[PDB]
Amino acid sequence: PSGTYAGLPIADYGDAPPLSTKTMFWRTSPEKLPPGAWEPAYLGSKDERVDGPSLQQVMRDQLKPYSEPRGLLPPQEILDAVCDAIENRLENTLEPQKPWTFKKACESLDKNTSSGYPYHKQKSKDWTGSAFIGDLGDQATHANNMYEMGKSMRPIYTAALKDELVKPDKIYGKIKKRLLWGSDLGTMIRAARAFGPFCDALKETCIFNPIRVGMSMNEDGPFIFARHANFRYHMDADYTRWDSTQQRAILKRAGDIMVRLSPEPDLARVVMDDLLAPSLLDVGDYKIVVEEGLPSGCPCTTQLNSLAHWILTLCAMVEVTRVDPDIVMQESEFSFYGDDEVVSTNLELDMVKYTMALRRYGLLPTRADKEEGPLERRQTLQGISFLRRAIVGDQFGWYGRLDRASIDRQLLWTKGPNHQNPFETLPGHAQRPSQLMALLGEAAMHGEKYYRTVASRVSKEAAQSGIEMVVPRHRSVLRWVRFGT
Amino acid sequence: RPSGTYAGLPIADYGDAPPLSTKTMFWRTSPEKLPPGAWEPAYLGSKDERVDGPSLQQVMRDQLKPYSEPRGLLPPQEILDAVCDAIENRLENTLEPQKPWTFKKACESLDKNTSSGYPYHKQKSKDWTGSAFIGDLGDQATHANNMYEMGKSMRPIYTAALKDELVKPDKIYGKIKKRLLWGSDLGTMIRAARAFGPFCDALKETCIFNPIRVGMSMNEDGPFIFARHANFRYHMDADYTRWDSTQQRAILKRAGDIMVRLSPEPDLARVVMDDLLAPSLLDVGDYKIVVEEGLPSGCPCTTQLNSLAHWILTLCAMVEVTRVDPDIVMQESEFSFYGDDEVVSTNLELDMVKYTMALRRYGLLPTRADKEEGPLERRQTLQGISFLRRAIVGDQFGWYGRLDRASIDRQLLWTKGPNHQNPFETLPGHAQRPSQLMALLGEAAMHGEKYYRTVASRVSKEAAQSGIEMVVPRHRSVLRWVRFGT
Amino acid sequence: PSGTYAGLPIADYGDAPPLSTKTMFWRTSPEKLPPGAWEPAYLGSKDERVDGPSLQQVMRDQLKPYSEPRGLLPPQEILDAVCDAIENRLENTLEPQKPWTFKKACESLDKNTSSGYPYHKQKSKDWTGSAFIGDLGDQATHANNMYEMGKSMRPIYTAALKDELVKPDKIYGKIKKRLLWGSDLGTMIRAARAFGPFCDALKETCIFNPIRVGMSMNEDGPFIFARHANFRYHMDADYTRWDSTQQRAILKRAGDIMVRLSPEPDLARVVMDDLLAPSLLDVGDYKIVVEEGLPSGCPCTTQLNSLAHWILTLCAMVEVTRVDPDIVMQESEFSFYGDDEVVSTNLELDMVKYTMALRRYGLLPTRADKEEGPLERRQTLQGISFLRRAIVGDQFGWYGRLDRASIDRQLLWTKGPNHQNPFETLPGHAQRPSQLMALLGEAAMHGEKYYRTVASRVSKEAAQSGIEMVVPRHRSVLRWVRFGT
Repeated sequence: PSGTYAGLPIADYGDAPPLSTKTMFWRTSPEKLPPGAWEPAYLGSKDERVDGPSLQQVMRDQLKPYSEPRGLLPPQEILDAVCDAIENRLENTLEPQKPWTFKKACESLDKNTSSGYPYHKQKSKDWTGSAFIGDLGDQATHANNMYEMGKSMRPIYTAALKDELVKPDKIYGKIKKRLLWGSDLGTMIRAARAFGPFCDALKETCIFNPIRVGMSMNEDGPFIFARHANFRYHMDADYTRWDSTQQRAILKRAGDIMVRLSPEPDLARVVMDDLLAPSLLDVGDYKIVVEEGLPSGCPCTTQLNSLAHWILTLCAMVEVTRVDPDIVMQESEFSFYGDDEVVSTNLELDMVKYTMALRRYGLLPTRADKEEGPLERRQTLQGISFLRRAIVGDQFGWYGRLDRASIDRQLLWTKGPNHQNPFETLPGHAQRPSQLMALLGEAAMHGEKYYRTVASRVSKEAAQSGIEMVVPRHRSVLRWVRFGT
Repeated sequence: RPSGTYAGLPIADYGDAPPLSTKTMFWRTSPEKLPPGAWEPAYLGSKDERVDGPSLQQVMRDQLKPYSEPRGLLPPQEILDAVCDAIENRLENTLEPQKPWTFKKACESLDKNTSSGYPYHKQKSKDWTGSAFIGDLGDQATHANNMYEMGKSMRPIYTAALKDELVKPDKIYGKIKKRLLWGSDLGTMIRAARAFGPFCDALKETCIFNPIRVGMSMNEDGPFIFARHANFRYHMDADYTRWDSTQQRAILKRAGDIMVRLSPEPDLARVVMDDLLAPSLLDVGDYKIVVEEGLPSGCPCTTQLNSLAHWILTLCAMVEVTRVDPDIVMQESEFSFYGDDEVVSTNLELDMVKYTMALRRYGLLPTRADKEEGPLERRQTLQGISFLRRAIVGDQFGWYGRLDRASIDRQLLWTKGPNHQNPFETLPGHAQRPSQLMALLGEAAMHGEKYYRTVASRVSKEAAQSGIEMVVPRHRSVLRWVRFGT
Repeated sequence: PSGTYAGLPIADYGDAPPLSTKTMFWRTSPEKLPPGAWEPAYLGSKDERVDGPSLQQVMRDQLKPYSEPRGLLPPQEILDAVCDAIENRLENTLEPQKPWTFKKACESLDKNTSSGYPYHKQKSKDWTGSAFIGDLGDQATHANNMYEMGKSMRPIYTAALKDELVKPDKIYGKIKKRLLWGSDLGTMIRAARAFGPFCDALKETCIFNPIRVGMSMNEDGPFIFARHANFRYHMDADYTRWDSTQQRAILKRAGDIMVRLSPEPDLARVVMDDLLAPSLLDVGDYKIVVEEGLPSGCPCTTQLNSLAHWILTLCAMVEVTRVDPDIVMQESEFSFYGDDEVVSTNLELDMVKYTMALRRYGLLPTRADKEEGPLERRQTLQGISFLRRAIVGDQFGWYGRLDRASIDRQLLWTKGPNHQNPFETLPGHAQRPSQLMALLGEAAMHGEKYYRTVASRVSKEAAQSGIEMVVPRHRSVLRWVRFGT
């Protein structure tokens, strides 16, 4: 077969199961949902709420970017300098690790999610609680032999559509649903082993270096935010379709680093060379080839993507200021989490030329709160968000706070088993407490008035659920929330 | 679909059940002759080299007669209402509110050596990792769990069996009788165990102060329990024939009503409880039949729910006859239930003629113990009544339960081992009977020196040819160990 | 079907999957292997070191001697004399065991190794760190019942060819490759239950009783060899094709002893009687019938085999010396591990008559470690070997030292995943901390000079390497190996 499907080559028939039609989200009251209330994404024909296109269609629209012409590399000379700085920096900061055994590679894998090609099994189905058996034991078995023999395996990605809460517009307007990349089990265990050591280190380092993954918001926010705060100029950028705009060239460079700084370089070189080679994506009707943009199924995926964000940010910064990348790194503080950034700096940076330099790499930043570039840069770290918490400073120090609407949305809905109609209500949801408490916390940070507003809504539910809830005093949470513990 | 009848009951579908077992677990302990009138394992079907008899399938038909017999009468509505509230209060006051059971804890609570039942009919340990169910029993449970959380309903499929146990020779050589077993679907097994395990646990904890003794130790809780009965003048053991099959779903619901209301998840437990009591589906080889009535004895909860009904049926009779409100009867009586097994102790001056009627009128079948005839007798001693198949005995040291010598003797003549076709076949040394062997001494020593010494005869020999050897204890020495423990 | 495979009757169709065309060995340097260097054994039609006969054919070659006319029985009057003596000695040494549970037996098994007939799954594929489930589970259950019930089962042995390093000739001359019998899990656990107590007894008296199975060369060596040194004359006796040349009649004699010292003898009788009954072997296309020779699959067999050995040897000595076997055995110290023997004795033994006896039994000693015989004996314990170690006569006592040439190899080759070409290099190995150490300590005992040339090789084998380890001093490590712990 061959084969132009959604702008991209065809290679084979798809072994993809048909796109999930049911959602995990459940309204907690039966009340008339407030106007403009976020909602579970489009569900398909079956979705009673609206009459939108096929899920198969929605997926096509999502593939569009991955065939849009790639932008230009950063000037080769500068790129070399940044890769090497980022490397050199890590070399000095990252602690050499023990290699990961098949056991720990398999131990690490989320057993609640799908094995993907070809068994498309929920991983738990084949897990002893130590190693993998049966169908998946054997895929893993072989994926391990192959990794140890430094031999190559084409990975097969299975596409999906993220079930999440979205603005009503995404539903009753132009229907949009966000694309996923379900890795296969073989590939997962291979990259697990390959770059699980390196990733680990990076998480232990997540306060000292700019890749933030593994960072505790409450526990690390104050310090990380105080750090950015030492710097004169702050900025946000709001990349849209970051993932599908990545150049594989750059990804190779991030991979170059990851390999170098992983304990089995010889064997990593393969998995990474594998992970980056024109990628096969099963959309159901066909598997297709995607040569560009980020291939996002793998354990290490988000770190490698962060690593590119770093590279890309520096590349422009250095071009613009024209200062040696390591210098900029000592006149700057960075936070990265995939597409998620906060760039702080003492260097006088030209916001026009910076915007121009990235849009030239093919990126699509925007003005974080007014949707327009050049990217403004304020004298105040307050008003940028990171991890959808907003940066805030009082007389005690800095902290990331979740905003009103998000905490509103978290009360209105709750996880549950899969179902087709999201306004349905399950019985007395028992995993409420441990979360419901945190909600209590995060609202304290908005003070008294609002906290009362939540204090009640909390009482309302939790009573008619498990046992009773202690509703602590506003000032008593603030201390548990800000300080501790 | 079908319908149709088998064993006088509508046919709902074809049977997936495997064929009924033709073997037993009881290997004669020794190669000698069996003493005359000796108990022997129940009939093995076609292939029993002991007697010519019908197909096991036939024995099943016999066993299935009662579930199509007309039900007895509901106890006067008012008293029913009255007794259920009184029983609900007792439990409301006596049960430490337990918290909801998770998937994991329910899965953990299952006896993994019994069958999984329909569909796969597999020994449960087979898809068991040590904590979860994988593969086949994985799918069925994980599906069964989802249906629960969501409050959707399932149709339980039960699988029939015939109890393999020692029976009085007469049930083999005269008219053949082997007892009906129900076996729940792992689907229901897990579902009904979330809904009702917290309750069964609660009840379990509360069993020295509550008449439902499911979970008791005869050694530890026996003395207390029995000494508790003796505070009451009159005693009756008033024992039932065909208990399970006489049950009225109507009452069984009231039983269920209570457990649901008393569960950490009423909303969820209700959907599961309705499912159990719904006209039941029993896989009997060739067909699955609709059983509208009696008790659906598959699931975990079952035996608690069963006793709960027995509570409700005894109370109704007492209130119907004495005409004292159910809280006063219960403050004037000590009850002991376990499914069908029962002691009833009360100071109230109950009319035994009038009582039996009410019971029979509810369609129950009480007989004068294994002494034959009445009206049921009442006595002013507790001595002689028995419970969980031990004799209730009282001495200078308090009350206790004493498995009787006839009963001890058989245990000497039979030992459990793998399934096989000939009951008179003997094993080797069988190197795992020290646990069992010890108990026998204990049991014996409570019958005075004469006896224990002649049980010291046998427990000696059968210790020679065995895995290890220890010396036989002194009487007074072991009796103490037996009476006050440990 | 019917009815002749390499000289032996057909009984049924085989179910054995095909033979491994692959090796587990991998080269450590790409450097061209020295002249006359051992290599993994031949791997058939896809093997590239030569074009030779089918593995099928090679195995037929291995099966030839099972059909050979058996040798003769020792004189009845000498046979019982010994056997009754051996048992009485065990009886005077062995601490009585308590019966092995299913639970215990299921634990014993080498979990990393094929299930045999009929699933042919590696055991690990079905275990829970706990018990066998699924397939093997059921198999394990059934057999256990047939045990307790004292009913019988027909073992179904699977045939294979040992992947090992061999003298290069055995690839480029007359291709040979050693036969293995895979037992079936049923017989496995069944024999484990029946005969595990006995083997355990043997384990814990392997210094006082000639059957050294389970011994530690390092911990137990210095005192086993010390007992040997207490005697005037010592002898290699080196046997060709032990297992093939065996006589079931004697295997039954050792069977009888074993069964006599088992906690549950009646249960054990059966298992033995099966083990010893004409063995059914699964050779791929067909199952055939092996009436003679030692059937080697299950647990037990190695102790069974040594026990036979014990008998055969003790026979020759009584045969020749004319002396009551109690006196022989009290003017002598034996060491048997399978076919590996060492016989120390004070009795003047007529070497001509003695050898003759063994051959008459249908045995096949070669010359100690030279060519042609009459077998020969020395006045010194040095020069003899056992468990592939040269016995050494040191001021600190006696020991086992792995020879120079054996070391060179363990440095030349590394075990890895199964592959097609033995000559490839295992891309930047990890697992050597334990194995590297041991060989560094092996070389310790060969003097200060030899240790140096080794140290260096160890180190460039620690070049592209998982752990950046020290070379400890010679003196230090030599202290470490000899003395322990």
